[PDB]
Amino acid sequence: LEVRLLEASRAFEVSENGNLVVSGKVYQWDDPDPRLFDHPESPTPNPT
Amino acid sequence: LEVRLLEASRAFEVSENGNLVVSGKVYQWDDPDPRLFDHPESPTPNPT
Repeated sequence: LEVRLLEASRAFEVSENGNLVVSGKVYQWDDPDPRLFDHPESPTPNPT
Repeated sequence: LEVRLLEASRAFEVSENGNLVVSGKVYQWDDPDPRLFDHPESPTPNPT
């Protein structure tokens, strides 16, 4: 599996045998926010 | 100028000191046909 990164555009591409398999965008997280990982409000407040 | 290619995605970029400059898609023309380059009929005759 071959991985190529385009630093300028923050894009990546995984390829096998010259065939595209995965694509998207990846970049370093500049300022992590612990608030992000706080557990969200439960859809059902009280399963009980 | 630095140019990187992703044959799998047929995408390219041109970066300048780590700054994106140009982007898009480029690939070899599989089946050229001269009929594409025939001059389209002019909307205005312009006879004079």
